[PDB]
Amino acid sequence: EMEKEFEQIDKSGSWAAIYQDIRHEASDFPCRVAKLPKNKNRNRYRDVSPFDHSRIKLHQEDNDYINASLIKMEEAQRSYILTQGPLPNTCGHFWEMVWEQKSRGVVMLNRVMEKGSLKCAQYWPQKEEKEMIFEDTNLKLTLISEDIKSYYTVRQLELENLTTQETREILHFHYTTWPDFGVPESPASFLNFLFKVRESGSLSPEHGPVVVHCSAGIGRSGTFCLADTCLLLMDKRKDPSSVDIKKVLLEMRKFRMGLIQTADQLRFSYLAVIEGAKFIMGDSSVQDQWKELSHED
Ligand SMILES: O=C(O)COc1c(Br)csc1C(=O)O
Repeated sequence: EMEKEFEQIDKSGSWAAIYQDIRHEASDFPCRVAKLPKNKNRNRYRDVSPFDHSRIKLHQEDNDYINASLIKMEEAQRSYILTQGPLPNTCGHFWEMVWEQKSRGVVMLNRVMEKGSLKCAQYWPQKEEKEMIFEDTNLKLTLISEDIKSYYTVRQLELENLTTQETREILHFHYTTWPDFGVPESPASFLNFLFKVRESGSLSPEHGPVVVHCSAGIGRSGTFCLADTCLLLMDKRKDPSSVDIKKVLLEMRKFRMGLIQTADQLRFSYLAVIEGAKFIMGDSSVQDQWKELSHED
């Protein structure tokens, strides 16, 4: 029982210990391709790399490397692609990945600039009249519309494969108030955002895996995915007590290193899941409440 465990950890204030225990037990697989000299400029962080076994391969003979991992949650039956914020030279690769993997949604949990630094390249058009063309991957990206809320923006984009001229609508979910190595304002604002992504159908199994990223693609992104998977597990069995949050995080860490970067992000994951469980078990009204408490208007 997560709610009981939560109260127990909070009482003894031992979140740091619990979190470090997960780190100690976390899987360790090679990241040789990511460490190849030719890919040095394709990585934003020297200490954050995708494992070779779960890395996303670009469909090109030249260089198929991109700092992105496929987190395939067998039991939950849902997959996510976690990646770093695209660099000025990997935006073409980023969209190539979105196209090849047939993703319908992209979840961004960081701002382009945080604490005075550029944590992510401006990989999407900010104005309808100024579309983007990635010559290296022969793709065109156009902003179709955007719905701006107080702490998050949802954009509708049109991605076109210039080679075949095929077109696809990509939904962009941009959470703009989640601090690096931080946590959301409240479980309410986080769940409100998560359900926005869910209600878009971007997580449907008929689409490719949703792409999730922050700056490094493990802290904030890890928190997002853990919460979602836990709620999904719980939902499939309609049994909140059947989910072991720590166990699921460890499973996720088999696919990408360092998912969830601080003990508080872990603690926030519990909070989010516990609160989200209310909706899963039939309390439809809580959704309206989260929307109100989030102050998105
Ligand atoms: O997402 C997070 O909470 C932390 O991710 C980050 C990691 Br790993 C290294 S730097 C960095 C950042 O956001 O600058």
